[PDB]
Amino acid sequence: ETLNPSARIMTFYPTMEEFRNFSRYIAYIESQGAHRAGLAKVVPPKEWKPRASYDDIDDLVIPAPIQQLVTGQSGLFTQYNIQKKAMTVREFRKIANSDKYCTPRYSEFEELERKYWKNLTFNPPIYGADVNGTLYEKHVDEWNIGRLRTILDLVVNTPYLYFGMWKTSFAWHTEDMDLYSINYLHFGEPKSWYSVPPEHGKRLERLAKGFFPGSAQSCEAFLRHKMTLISPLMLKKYGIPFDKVTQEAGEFMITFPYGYHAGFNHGFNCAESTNFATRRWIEYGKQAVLCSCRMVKISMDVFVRKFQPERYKLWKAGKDNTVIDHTLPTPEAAEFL
Ligand SMILES: [Zn+2]
Ligand SMILES: [Zn+2]
Repeated sequence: ETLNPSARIMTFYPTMEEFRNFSRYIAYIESQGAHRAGLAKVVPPKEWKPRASYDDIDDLVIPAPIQQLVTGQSGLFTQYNIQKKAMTVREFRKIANSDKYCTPRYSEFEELERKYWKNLTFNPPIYGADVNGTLYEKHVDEWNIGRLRTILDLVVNTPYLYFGMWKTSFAWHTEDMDLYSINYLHFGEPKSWYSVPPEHGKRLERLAKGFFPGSAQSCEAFLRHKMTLISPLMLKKYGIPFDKVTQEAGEFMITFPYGYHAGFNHGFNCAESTNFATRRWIEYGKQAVLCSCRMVKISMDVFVRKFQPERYKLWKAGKDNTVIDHTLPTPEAAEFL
């Protein structure tokens, strides 16, 4: 509780030596209380690059671009997807940068954030989302989203590319199975993020359930449909604590177990993402409320038998009454504490 009491989004600048061990660095940022915010930024060493150039990806296929139709008013919105036929990065970039879809003129991020929440429902953009693949070169061993080699490998552990344009969005959600996530912004215009501290996650859900009663009756985890957009002003009006951060090209974002996040793309960009885990996630995975209507489901037995043997028979019987302390860092953070 003494580390990051404010539960603000923290930014880290590892050296090349510190950067070489992924899992150890996550253990480090947790010892500093980075997890309390639910979101952290890692700016890698200047010399590190996962690929020499991105000039050879014009004919990369985006199998399922999605047109994002948003409906709503007064800070509350629902986003509907319209799957379009496959398109190439070249075709996507032409559309992203055209007069119809390009980023508007602005001076400060605050002005662009205002234009986003003002025009979210107009001129629906296209998101080249969830493309199976990696933009990492084969020889890259540091922070390779393709091969993190965390405890999740015991199994959602494959990489996805997201090609964004101005105003494309990701709705409020937590990772599948309340897992961790890593997001690398390969190139292009920034990506803005909002996060709710895991310790206040239940407050967001209670607010979401109050505003979408129909959705709440149909599903016990309706936010996992990733359709719900709620503005910072609406979170402020209902006392939901949150923080905001802008991710720029060449920066990593780490999301933590039960860390609610949302956000939007400033313009044409490309991000790579995957889920991962630490010993700390096991309890989150066991207690995750899943979409019952409807999805991604990991069997927790293999994790419990290996990392909680003393509790394995107790848990299988439905007697593991363990209550999660969101402020506690991962056990692997011991060497830093
Ligand atoms: Zn996410
Ligand atoms: Zn559902």
